[PDB]
Amino acid sequence: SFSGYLKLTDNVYIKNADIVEEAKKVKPTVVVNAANVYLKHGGGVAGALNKATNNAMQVESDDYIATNGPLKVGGSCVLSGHNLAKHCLHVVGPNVNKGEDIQLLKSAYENFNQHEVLLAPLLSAGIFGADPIHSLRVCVDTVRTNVYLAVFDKNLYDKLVSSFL
Ligand SMILES: C[C@@H]1[C@@H](NC(=O)/C(=N/OC(C)(C)C(=O)O)c2csc(N)n2)C(=O)N1S(=O)(=O)O
Repeated sequence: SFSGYLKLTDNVYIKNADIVEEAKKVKPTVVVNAANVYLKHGGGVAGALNKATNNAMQVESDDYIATNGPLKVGGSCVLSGHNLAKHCLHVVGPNVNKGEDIQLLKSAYENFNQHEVLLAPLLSAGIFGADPIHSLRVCVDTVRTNVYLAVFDKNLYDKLVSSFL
């Protein structure tokens, strides 16, 4: 299903791509959302994935929170993938701009290990305020299942690749 990815390790793949467009095209078993603990999908990856579901992800998420309460930072829940995927794994990476502990990034990535294959963004990057080069390192040192990383920004993609150890 997936095409055009650079192989970084035995199990981590990366591509310069819009995760929304990739989800729509591939319809993978699991797409990862870069969520917050309230599953309020306002901006960033979450805002874009939600908009691609015509707000159906937000409606489902509102029901989830009403029933179960908020996630923990570093935690996850599995919901519908709607039109993008079979399932959406909503994962909460720490938001450095809210002062959340960057050490929880490894816990966040550990959620990915419950799924054999996933399409995902770099956790805690973008508006979550962490260094994406750090995030990718934590990814490669934590995830053991097959992860296809979609990086929207071409300059960031190039830097992630060119700096990868
Ligand atoms: C240059 C990238 C920029 N990334 C983005 O803004 C990028 N958003 O998010 C992430 C998740 C990082 C991505 O590119 O996958 C995006 C989505 S739609 C658009 N026009 N740009 C960001 O703060 N950096 S930095 O290299 O980590 O400074």
